[PDB]
Amino acid sequence: HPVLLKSTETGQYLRINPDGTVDGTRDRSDPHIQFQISPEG
Amino acid sequence: HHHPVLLKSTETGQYLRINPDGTVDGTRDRSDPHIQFQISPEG
Amino acid sequence: HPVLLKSTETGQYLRINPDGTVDGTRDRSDPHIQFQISPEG
Repeated sequence: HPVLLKSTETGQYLRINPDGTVDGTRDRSDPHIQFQISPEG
Repeated sequence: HHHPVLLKSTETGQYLRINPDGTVDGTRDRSDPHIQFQISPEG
Repeated sequence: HPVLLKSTETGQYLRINPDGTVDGTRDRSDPHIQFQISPEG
């Protein structure tokens, strides 16, 4: 059950591209915007 | 009622920011509206 | 309470580097992949 990280002011989702670059996109269906958040411990 | 959150680097103290042009960087300006995030389930 | 933000599609963790740049990495040992999540208010 992944989560999305959305900029509240711009509507953009955080994306990590395969090449390691990070940017924003408004395509909610892009699988590269899905995250798992877990404790470091 | 909304519940915006901030995402802060433990190493550098910088908050994640998405800029209108789609670029992503970090800032220590806690008042920058661009550092506010909504986290929600994809489902 | 530090957390990791991992892309499900590529296995990369979000990172803010010493110089402030944001990228993805699979280096689990880099302390730069640790984040704190807090309420804006």
